[PDB]
Amino acid sequence: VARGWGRKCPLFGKNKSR
Repeated sequence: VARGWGRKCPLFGKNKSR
C-alpha cells in the first residue's frame, strides 16, 4: 500500500530516520 512508504518502509521510507 501507499500508506507505509514513510516509516513502514525500510529502503523506501528511510526518510523516517532522516
